[PDB]
Amino acid sequence: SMSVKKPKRDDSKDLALCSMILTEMETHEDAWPFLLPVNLKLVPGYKKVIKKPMDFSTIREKLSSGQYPNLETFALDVRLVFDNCETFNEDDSDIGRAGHNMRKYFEKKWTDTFK
Ligand SMILES: CNC(=O)c1scc2c1OCCO2
Repeated sequence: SMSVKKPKRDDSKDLALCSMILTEMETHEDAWPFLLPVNLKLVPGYKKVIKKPMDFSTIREKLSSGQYPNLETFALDVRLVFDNCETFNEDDSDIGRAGHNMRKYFEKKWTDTFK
C-alpha cells in the first residue's frame, strides 16, 4: 500500500529474455502453423469464431515496439495463440498436436527463466 512495498525485483532483463524465448519458439519445427496471421479471407469460419487472432510475428512486432507493459502481458498473448489453436482445431490433427507441443515447450521455458 502507500509507502509499503515488497523488495524490488530486477526487471531490467525481462525484455531481452522474452525475446530469446520467442526466438526459440519461432525456430521450433512445429512452429509453422503459428508463424503468420491465419488468413482471414482464405479460411472460412476463422474471423467470426476467433475474436482475438494472435501469432508469433504479431507478438514479435508488439515486443519490438514496446507494446507489452510487462512480463505477464507477453505470456498472455503467447497463451492466446494456443488457446485459439485449440478452439479451431481438432486435437487429433497435425495443427492440433502442434499447438499442444508448442504450449508445453513454452511453459517450460517460462518456468525455467522466471519462476
Ligand atoms: C494456428 N493455425 C490455425 O489454427 C490454422 S487454421 C487454418 C490454417 C491454420 O494455420 C496455417 C494453415 O492454415
